[PDB]
Amino acid sequence: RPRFSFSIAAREGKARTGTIEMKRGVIRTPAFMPVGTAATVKALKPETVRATGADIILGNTYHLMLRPGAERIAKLGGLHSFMGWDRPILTDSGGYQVMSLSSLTKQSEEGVTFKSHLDGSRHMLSPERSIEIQHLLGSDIVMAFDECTPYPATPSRAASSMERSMRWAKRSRDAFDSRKEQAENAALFGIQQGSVFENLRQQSADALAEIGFDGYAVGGLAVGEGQDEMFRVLDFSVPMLPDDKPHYLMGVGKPDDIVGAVERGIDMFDCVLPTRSGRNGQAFTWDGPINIRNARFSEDLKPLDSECHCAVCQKWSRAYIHHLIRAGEILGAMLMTEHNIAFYQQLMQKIRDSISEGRFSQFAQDFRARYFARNS
RNA sequence: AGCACGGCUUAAACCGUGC
Ligand SMILES: [Zn+2]
Repeated sequence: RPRFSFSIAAREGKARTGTIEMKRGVIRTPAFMPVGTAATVKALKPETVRATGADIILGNTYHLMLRPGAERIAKLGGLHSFMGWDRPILTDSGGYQVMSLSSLTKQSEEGVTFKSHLDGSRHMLSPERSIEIQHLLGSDIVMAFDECTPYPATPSRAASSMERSMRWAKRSRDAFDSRKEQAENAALFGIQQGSVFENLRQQSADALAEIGFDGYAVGGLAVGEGQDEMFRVLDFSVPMLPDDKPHYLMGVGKPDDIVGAVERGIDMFDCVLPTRSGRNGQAFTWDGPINIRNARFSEDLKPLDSECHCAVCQKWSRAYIHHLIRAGEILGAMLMTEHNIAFYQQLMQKIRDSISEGRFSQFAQDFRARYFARNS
């Protein structure tokens, strides 16, 4: 019933576990949100995604805009209906495509005009349009339109991009409030930029706080500066942001990264790793990452992870999946990904449990320990 | 093709190293 209602229920240091209440469902936090870029979480049926424990999936604007197209999905009944996921969905503004598809992109002030990475055509993605697109889709959590600042970057672009991104953060807000159908049902998040310079991360925070958002996300990180630098930034960045609103670290997601970011104060995560690595052949277990393609697993009858409760681990051997993935079989990508996502969820679960038991810091250290041991 | 590995923080059921 409530549009957006963040409510922290426990804390331990800069970390905290809570719940986000939206019209489409409840979101347990800290939470990990699987990435279903083009209206699908690679190799997984919506129900399976839910089966693993995800309360919310993330969809991308840039891609959806091009295919199957904003207006078309809308004409079909909204993304949710289109793909078969009735729980909340968070759509990215496409600010990531501005820095990864930068190749075929031309920046300005009105927005970012780029060429279809497959079609070749031309599209002008503006703060206005991005928010319109996200409205058409029917996304529950709308992300402002930003520009993920590449790394490394001189204090020049570091500020240009940032400042321009804020100007855009305002245009989004306005756009988001222009339609009451969207302002009454969805939520809006703002993205903090400024690379690794704090005096800049400060400005961005303030600019964002002035405008007013339902949730604040730290972006521009995990863009290749190593865990070290990132944590170093999160150390002063997350604190600049409004404490009574959720904090969302975009793109980050690697067991140890997530665990650390939580200690730093993050509430939400979204990342390609689990779903991409599944497809490729890498599985995430309590004993570190393992590449199921290795010769060793050829006759290994144990499951990907003996602690995992996932449906895969309850029924298939390493050797079976070894065989499949290695042979190009699709069932492999299905089992791998289902495992990895279920895993990230179980991880998010355990973190939450610990935070509301005041034993998270203990959890974290026990985690890295066994995680880096790799006695699997 | 294949074998032994490695990376991935959606232009990746993909790429890269060695034989
Ligand atoms: Zn599993």
